[PDB]
Amino acid sequence: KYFGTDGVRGVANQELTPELAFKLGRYGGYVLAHNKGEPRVLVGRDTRVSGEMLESALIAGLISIGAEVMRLGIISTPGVAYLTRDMGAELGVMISASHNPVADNGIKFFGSDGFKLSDEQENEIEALLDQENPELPRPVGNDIVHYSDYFEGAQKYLSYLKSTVDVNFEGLKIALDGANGSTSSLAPFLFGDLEADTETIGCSPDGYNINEKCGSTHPEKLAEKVVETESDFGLAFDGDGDRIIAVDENGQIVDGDQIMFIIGQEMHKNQELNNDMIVSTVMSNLGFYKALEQEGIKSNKTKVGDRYVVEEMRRGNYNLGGEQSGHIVMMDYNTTGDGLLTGIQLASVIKMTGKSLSELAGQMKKYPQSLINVRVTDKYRVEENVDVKEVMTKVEVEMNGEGRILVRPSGTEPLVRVMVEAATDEDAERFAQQIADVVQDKMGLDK
Amino acid sequence: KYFGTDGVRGVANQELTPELAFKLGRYGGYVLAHNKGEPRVLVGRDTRVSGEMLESALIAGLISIGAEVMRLGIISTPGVAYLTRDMGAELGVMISASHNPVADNGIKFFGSDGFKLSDEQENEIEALLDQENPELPRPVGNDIVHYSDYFEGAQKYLSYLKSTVDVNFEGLKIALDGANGSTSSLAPFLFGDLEADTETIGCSPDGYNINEKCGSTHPEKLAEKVVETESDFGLAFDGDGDRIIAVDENGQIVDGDQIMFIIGQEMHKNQELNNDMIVSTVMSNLGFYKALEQEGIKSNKTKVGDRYVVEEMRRGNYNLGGEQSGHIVMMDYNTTGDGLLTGIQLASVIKMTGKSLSELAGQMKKYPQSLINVRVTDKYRVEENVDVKEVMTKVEVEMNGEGRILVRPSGTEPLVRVMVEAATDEDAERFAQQIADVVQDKMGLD
Repeated sequence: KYFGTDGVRGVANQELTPELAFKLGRYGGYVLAHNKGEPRVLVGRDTRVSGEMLESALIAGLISIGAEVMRLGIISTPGVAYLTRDMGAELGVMISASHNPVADNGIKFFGSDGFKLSDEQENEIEALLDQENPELPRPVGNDIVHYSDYFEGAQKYLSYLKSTVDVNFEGLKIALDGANGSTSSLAPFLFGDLEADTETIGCSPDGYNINEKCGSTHPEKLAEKVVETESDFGLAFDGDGDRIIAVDENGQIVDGDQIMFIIGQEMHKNQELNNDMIVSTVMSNLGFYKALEQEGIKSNKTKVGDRYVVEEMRRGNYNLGGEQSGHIVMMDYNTTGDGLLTGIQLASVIKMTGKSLSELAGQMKKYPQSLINVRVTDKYRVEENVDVKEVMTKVEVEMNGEGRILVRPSGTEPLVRVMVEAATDEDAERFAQQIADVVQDKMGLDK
Repeated sequence: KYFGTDGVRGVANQELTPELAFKLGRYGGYVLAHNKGEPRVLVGRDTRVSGEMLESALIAGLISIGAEVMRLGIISTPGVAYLTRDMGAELGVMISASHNPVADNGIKFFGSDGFKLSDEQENEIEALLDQENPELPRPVGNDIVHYSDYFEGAQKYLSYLKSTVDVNFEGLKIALDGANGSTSSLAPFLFGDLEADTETIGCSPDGYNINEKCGSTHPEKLAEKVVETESDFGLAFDGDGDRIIAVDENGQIVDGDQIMFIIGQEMHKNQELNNDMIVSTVMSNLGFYKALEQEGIKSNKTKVGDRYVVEEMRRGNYNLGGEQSGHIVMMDYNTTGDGLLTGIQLASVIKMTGKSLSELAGQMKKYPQSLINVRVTDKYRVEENVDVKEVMTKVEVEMNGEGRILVRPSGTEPLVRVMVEAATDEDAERFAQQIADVVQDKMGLD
């Protein structure tokens, strides 16, 4: 299967080749081009050098079927999602591998509604990939259209982001890390235009340095800068700009759960939070759930992955959801995780309250976590297994209520993931080992 | 066999697909550009839509191989050839189909020396196209290079063209037809910068109007303009600007043969002509050859085609050669047929003498041409046939000096081309039909 969890990803020029990018543009176009005359498609990318070669290969595929291609250049993945629906386009494509290093690259698609592709269409694309020679339209002469360069899209996206906040950031000092990625050209202008004084790092891309000791994945240098410049707070983005991780005034790190809590707290007070609930994955820390209970906010847990958070939010029409990693979705403004949008909305809360990030983030304490992997036969049996159930109960019994345990299998791998959250590092490691031991003896294929 | 007479030509997205353009960039790049670590290749195109689509596919092939691509945008084919030599670039690529209509497009390659590919280089590329899975370099990470835009090149090409002339064009009013091609943005500036007054048509390309009722192939619209604007003369260009056709004061057409004669005449007296000779194809009219006898110029005849003209020019190092179609090569300045260069050099001769085109064109008379194609059973028996030999032999005797018949079979298709050039139309058809009648009786179809 070419399509993975989040589009088609591989190492650029061997696993993900220009020939594949051409096929994805031609086939992906036709699947999305059987429903409109003279299809309009927009394509964006991040700062990887391999994006230039893949884009030209992809654009050739889109043109070869008759589409009107609109090159956005360097833009964040949410920018593609927003522009696609706002311009009424049939499809949007983002070329990026997010946090992965420069060698890797990927191709992501967006529908006319700003959402990821439907699986029936994803499979139809793959069915065309299976055919050695599929007959397809071959427009000639006047039937081919001129593509256009839509340099306006980046600022049109930025102006929309500016519209969401209702106050400027004067009096705030903010440090930004663009991860040498698509945000490098967007975050300095966006916050600078809102009157915030800015200190920047990771905003000098060269085509090979994306996500190199910078970004949401590596926030240390940012925390170093925030303390050095005595800034009020700092924000770190990833290569394609769908995730954000924050740093407070003292250099402590604020994860997605805390950011989700701060923003959901303010939405709750203003009664803009839909159904007084926040969607999230179970991987979020226990302290996050208890803080939501204190604030009277119902919590909904879903399986790990962007697919399921957004899936759940659409089903019930919830306006806020996200993951601990920093991938946070605000339905009222965008249809996918947007680090830039989440960043300004966080800064808005800091401006209105007159507080600091450490105080707003300090509202919830994160319990220590211990994680263990056990290579088992058949992953469904684990929680049906009697011995596994009983030790979990004992562990559950021993913690009066101060902690929780999670036993989940990973779809990518053939092993189970033992997650324990407890009051103390030593407790968390101990309950995890007790549970992992029981699984290892009775479920360890790879004993 | 993908390669034709002038590179790979076909209808864009049907005969030649972006998939093919990708392979030509990937395979052609490896074969022709790899004697340096990060080869530098230059890419240009004309105004046709699909030039955008084929370019992106080609550039992907070049990058996937490790090349440093430098886009030139819209430029004439000689511009690519000239720039490739001046920049020390490993290879140059031009995306165009020349005079052909908008639907067609093509890919032509240039070596570091500014010359088209050798048949050996042509053969090697086709072998890679045939291989099911050839293992070629696949650079990853830092190994891939950034492509770049060299739009500055177009003005450097124009400044170089200005350098070739030693005098201005003040006092001249010139009409230009750009064929909605690459010359559309270059010829008005080039002649205007030389102080000539300009009236232009066919300089409004929209991607679908190239070579549409204008250009070297269609000079009727320009000749109309020359008379109406009361201009001294007019110049017509093709889609990719490797050909030139001129129009006199009265609207008559001046072909490549006459343009070659005018330019070679001035070179000869000034002794700029190397070995006092001009290279040309057999397709050239006899009046061109007779005028060369009146002057002190020798002449070499070669097989039809751009390649063979320049090939002969390199072997003996002659500086002037061309075709009747308007594809003319000036070795001292460029390595391929350049319509813009020839346009300046033609006008340059006019200003120095102070004469007009009609007087310069009248130096040679064009004998009327009659062309007939006959379906045959085969051609390799047609030259041997006695009845054909007998009518042709009778023809050689009847015209002691009246002209010449040329009989040339096509390997491509099973017909014989019967061409006769004679003093009067009435003579030629007496020879053209008589010969074609004899050929028709013997082969083709019972």
